[PDB]
Amino acid sequence: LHLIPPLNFSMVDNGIFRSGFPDSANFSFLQTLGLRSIIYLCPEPYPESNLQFLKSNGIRLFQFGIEGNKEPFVNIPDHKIRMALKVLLDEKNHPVLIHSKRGKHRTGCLVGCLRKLQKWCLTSIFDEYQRFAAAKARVSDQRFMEIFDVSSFSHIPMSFSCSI
Repeated sequence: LHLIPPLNFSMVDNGIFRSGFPDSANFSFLQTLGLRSIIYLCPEPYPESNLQFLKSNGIRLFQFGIEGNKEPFVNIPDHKIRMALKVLLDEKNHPVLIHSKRGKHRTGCLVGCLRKLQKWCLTSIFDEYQRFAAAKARVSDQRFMEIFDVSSFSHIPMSFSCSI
């Protein structure tokens, strides 16, 4: 039994995955996903180990650096989540792994905003967010999803989804 998914790994939808920061012990597992893209939500430069894996495997890196603040000093930039959603909604980029450091907060917000576009009720979105964030669930992350304006996205169709 040799495959090690990255921290807090899960399948979000057809072609869409979420996790925390992969390390070299996770690379054999990530190869099984046939990734085209990574959406990386931290500002820090990608380590050389991770860069060599991306290059070797023909994976494109999309970096939308969101500062990692703890409650009650969380202030998620709307523009970075919007730019990341535009990448996520283009099926040419699939399969895509979304990751941050822990796969709980920045990752959880992007996934929750996707669920809002998929017409999930807020309590269902928050329950999924909480399943990953567990004892580190942030009310501010859920408030961000509560007020995120989906108006600019209404036209973008999601025929990729398992949910039509």
